[PDB]
Amino acid sequence: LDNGLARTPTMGWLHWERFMCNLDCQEEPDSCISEKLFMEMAELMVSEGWKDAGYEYLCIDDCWMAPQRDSEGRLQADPQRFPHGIRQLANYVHSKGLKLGIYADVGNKTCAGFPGSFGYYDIDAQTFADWGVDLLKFDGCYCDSLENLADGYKHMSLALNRTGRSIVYSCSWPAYMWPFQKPNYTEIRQYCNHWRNFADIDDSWKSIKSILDWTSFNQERIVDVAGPGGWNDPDMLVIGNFGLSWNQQVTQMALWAIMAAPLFMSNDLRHISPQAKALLQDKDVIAINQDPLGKQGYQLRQGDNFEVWERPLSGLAWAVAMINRQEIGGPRSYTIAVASLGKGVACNPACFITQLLPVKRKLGFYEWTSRLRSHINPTGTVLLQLENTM
Amino acid sequence: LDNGLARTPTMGWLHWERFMCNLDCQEEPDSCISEKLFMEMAELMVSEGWKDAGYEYLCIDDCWMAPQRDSEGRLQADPQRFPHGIRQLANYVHSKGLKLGIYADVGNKTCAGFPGSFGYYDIDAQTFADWGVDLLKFDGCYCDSLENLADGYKHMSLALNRTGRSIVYSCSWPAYMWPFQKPNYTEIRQYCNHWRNFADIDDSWKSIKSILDWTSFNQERIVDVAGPGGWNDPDMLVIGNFGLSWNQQVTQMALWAIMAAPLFMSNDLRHISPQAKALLQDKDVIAINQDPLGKQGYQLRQGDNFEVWERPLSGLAWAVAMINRQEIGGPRSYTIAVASLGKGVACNPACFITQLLPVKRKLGFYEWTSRLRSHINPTGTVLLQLENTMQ
Ligand SMILES: *[C@@H]1O[C@H](CO)[C@@H](O[C@@H]2O[C@H](CO)[C@@H](O[C@@H]3O[C@H](CO)[C@@H](O)[C@H](O[C@H]4O[C@H](CO)[C@@H](O)[C@H](O)[C@@H]4O)[C@@H]3O)[C@H](O)[C@H]2NC(C)=O)[C@H](O[C@@H]2O[C@@H](C)[C@@H](O)[C@@H](O)[C@@H]2O)[C@H]1NC(C)=O
Ligand SMILES: *[C@@H]1O[C@H](CO)[C@@H](O[C@@H]2O[C@H](CO)[C@@H](O[C@@H]3O[C@H](CO)[C@@H](O)[C@H](O[C@H]4O[C@H](CO)[C@@H](O)[C@H](O)[C@@H]4O)[C@@H]3O)[C@H](O)[C@H]2NC(C)=O)[C@H](O)[C@H]1NC(C)=O
Ligand SMILES: *[C@@H]1O[C@H](CO)[C@@H](O[C@@H]2O[C@H](CO)[C@@H](O[C@@H]3O[C@H](CO)[C@@H](O)[C@H](O[C@H]4O[C@H](CO)[C@@H](O)[C@H](O)[C@@H]4O)[C@@H]3O)[C@H](O)[C@H]2NC(C)=O)[C@H](O)[C@H]1NC(C)=O
Ligand SMILES: *[C@@H]1O[C@H](CO)[C@@H](O[C@@H]2O[C@H](CO)[C@@H](O[C@@H]3O[C@H](CO)[C@@H](O)[C@H](O)[C@@H]3O)[C@H](O)[C@H]2NC(C)=O)[C@H](O)[C@H]1NC(C)=O
Ligand SMILES: CC(=O)N[C@@H]1[C@@H](O)[C@@H](O)[C@@H](CO)O[C@@H]1O
Ligand SMILES: CC(=O)N[C@@H]1[C@@H](O)[C@@H](O)[C@@H](CO)O[C@@H]1O
Ligand SMILES: *[C@@H]1O[C@H](CO)[C@@H](O)[C@H](O)[C@H]1NC(C)=O
Ligand SMILES: *[C@@H]1O[C@H](CO)[C@@H](O)[C@H](O)[C@H]1NC(C)=O
Repeated sequence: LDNGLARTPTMGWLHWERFMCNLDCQEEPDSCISEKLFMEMAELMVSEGWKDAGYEYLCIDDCWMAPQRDSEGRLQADPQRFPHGIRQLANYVHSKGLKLGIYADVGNKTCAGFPGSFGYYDIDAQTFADWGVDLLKFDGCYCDSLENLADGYKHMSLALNRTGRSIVYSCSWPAYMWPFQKPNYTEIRQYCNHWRNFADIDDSWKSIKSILDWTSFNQERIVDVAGPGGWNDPDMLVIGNFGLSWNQQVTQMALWAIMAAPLFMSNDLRHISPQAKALLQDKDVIAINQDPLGKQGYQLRQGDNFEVWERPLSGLAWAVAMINRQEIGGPRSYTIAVASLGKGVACNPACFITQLLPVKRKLGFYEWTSRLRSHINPTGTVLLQLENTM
Repeated sequence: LDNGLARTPTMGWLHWERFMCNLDCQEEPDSCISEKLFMEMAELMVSEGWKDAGYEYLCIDDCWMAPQRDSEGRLQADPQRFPHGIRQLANYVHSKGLKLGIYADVGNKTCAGFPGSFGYYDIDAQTFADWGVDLLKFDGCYCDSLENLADGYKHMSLALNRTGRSIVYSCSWPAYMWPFQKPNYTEIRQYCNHWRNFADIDDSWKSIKSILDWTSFNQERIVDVAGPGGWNDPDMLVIGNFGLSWNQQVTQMALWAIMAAPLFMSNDLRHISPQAKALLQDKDVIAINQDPLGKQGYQLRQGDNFEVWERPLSGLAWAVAMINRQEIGGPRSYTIAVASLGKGVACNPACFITQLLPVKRKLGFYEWTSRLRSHINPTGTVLLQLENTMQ
């Protein structure tokens, strides 16, 4: 989408995976979906270095709305949970140097069953712009046909444009299409800054494997379409929650960098481990994700329960991820000829290799004919950066 | 098996899950299956408090053997990886106050393809006894029929008995019957100290869930036969490795205590986190597992992605485990009437409830009519010990 936004993948925080649709502020006031939750997250995004690392979008997912529209046909923030309204939340967020994201749905209801934007695209778009919203995640539930789905996504894109406000537009468009038809990513890119392709992530290694496997299986359809202003979205970072081993967390961070994915944390910034914080704020890995060239990486090869992925970077640099998918035993050795990397030009005539994950370490120079040996933990990943010597 | 052994579930270390069948001592001398690996683990079992916690059997799994039997028809330790032989290793382990376990197979080959014991049961039993072996894990691979399988397990039991040496006998018998024939656990218990029922564990939450779900699905068949000298084996503890989150590790430790499972660690004692070490050495949780009464726990209820398991303990006490199987969101509230716990007698007239996992904390007295409220992390478990107020 040619709105000057998302020239690198969008970085932020999104409540959904960790906090979901919790409406019970009686019993669980510190975890229910309320203005206080987002105000606290915004405070910690500044104070705990998240904004400095590059995470600038604080995003409300589903279950922020009142059950009904007001008498002027506008979406309302829940009166009990957002008593001061979204404008005041937006102003608070902007005062921290952050940006506010919000959620709506192309169909008649949100996926959680709250008011949809069908019949109200212009009104909702203007409401959001008038509130000071900076990002819109636009979901695809309760839409009665794929033609209405596509039309609505295009209408909302133009409606947001007409407001004149800079609003990052996130479309779940192709995710609801894939089961029935192959999406037209050329069309989707014209209207969207990024797009969810596949099923919702959850707090598990299984979920992460399915997203990677779906992405690598379908990489010829989706990789080349991605670029500055338009990204594939494999869903939220779930690092720092409950269901992932340390190695599986390193794997998600590494592969989301390789995939040029938007980096939307979904965790509790109030209660997050030092190690999870360090991984998510890793400047060298974020630098790969944020690389200005914006070429999405891909799976180079798979076999013997290993995978090798790579991503071309600006300045003739390459990022290389090697994943160990064998979930038994100990660290397993993997040897690759560097000549196989970067279409043969990464290390022609030579390259300097630095390991970034699981620990940062310089590995020295490598001639075009040389081989790289690494030991990779089960479900873990080794992430390398290659610098050409020319 | 009525041999005076395994009166509580056997506790120890078993190399298989973490080290497997690594024969490459050229490239990986510190992780290949060798006498050096086991000597290092035995040293650490003493020096890092494992033996004090109860872990006493240092067990060799598959891939210790040379490819051929000797001229007298005996199994041999691999000469390059165990150049000093099994006897000296057994002696070394015995000098630490530890016990040595070893692996063999009822069929023609071990699962990794090395010499099996079919046609050599007496010879192998005699060989192990002579070496000073204290435990035999006896596998069921490469057996042409279930009749031969059962006969071989019975023969080796009797062969071990005739040596006169006390040897804990671990039988994979029923795991190779399932789901083809219905195991008879009264028969199996007569010949074995414990028995693998289900597929090999690996370093994954999927595996742990698979083992728990299999067990709860089959609990009516297997729970009652368990007891002193005869245990169900749901396979190794894989805590301290690579594939489990903290909460999933807590879940394994809690449920293996509930299940009265043998506690065979498979990990690298040279490289294990203080957190993992503390969990595996948790005195209160080990005390539940090792309860003298030896009554295996069971799944009391499941619904809404929650599971409640309970185990009757000695001294009118009960262990209760609550698992959150929803793998999305945050800690989830769960409430249960304490009158539902321990078949209604645990908290009649009252009980004192102490949380043991994920952290230890006294919860206080609960009357028979009261309700217990807990918050449980995704893929995590809350483990409680109930103490009745009669004594
Ligand atoms: C799973 O395996 C176990 C152990 O083998 C079985 O339990 C055994 O069942 C047999 C019956 O087949 C019992 O034998 C009997 O023992 C009593 C002693 O109390 C004898 O009086 C009795 O003798 C009669 O029958 C014999 C037939 O050959 C003759 O020699 C005699 O002349 C006389 O007529 C017979 O020997 C075992 O005592 C019993 N062992 C144990 C440890 O309990 C399981 O059998 C089932 O469960 C048992 C508890 C019992 O209820 C059986 O009736 C059940 O069939 C077996 N389970 C299955 C599903 O087959
Ligand atoms: C609503 O939609 C319209 C129609 O697409 C959209 O107008 C477009 O805006 C973009 C971004 O501002 C314009 O592209 C720019 O063109 C100027 C002049 O040629 C260039 O200076 C810009 O290049 C710089 O910035 C780029 C990043 O955007 C960098 O890639 C580059 O290196 C430079 O630093 C940039 O190419 C585009 O010209 C118009 N298109 C049309 C048809 O007018 C408008 O922005 C949308 N409005 C809202 C509210 O979203
Ligand atoms: C080979 O097989 C034979 C036949 O099974 C086996 O003989 C059995 O050995 C066990 C264990 O030593 C004997 O069990 C003991 O029996 C006596 C009474 O006769 C009891 O005093 C013993 O009590 C101990 O264990 C109790 C557990 O309930 C404790 O409460 C108590 O504190 C004691 O520690 C114990 O029950 C059993 O009598 C014999 N059986 C027969 C028929 O002879 C032998 O051990 C096997 N040999 C090897 C080397 O495996
Ligand atoms: C949101 O819900 C509204 C209301 O139900 C949907 O509008 C309705 O859509 C149906 C079918 O999509 C329309 O039916 C059509 O009627 C014409 C005759 O006029 C007929 O030729 C067609 O074959 C079809 O049966 C219906 O007219 C329309 N009703 C209203 C009140 O507008 C809307 O499509 C839903 N939006 C999404 C995105 O799902
Ligand atoms: C693909 C997609 O957008 N999925 C979304 C998920 O991300 C979340 O927003 C949820 C809210 O109810 O609705 C969906 O299923
Ligand atoms: C059920 C059973 O005994 N499983 C065993 C496993 O625990 C290990 O010993 C392996 C060695 O090759 O062989 C088997 O599959
Ligand atoms: C995809 O969409 C673009 C823009 O609408 C169009 O030019 C192109 O033909 C479409 N591709 C196909 C084959 O559907
Ligand atoms: C082992 O092999 C022999 C010869 O092939 C066969 O007759 C015998 O039944 C086998 N034993 C088992 C336990 O499978």
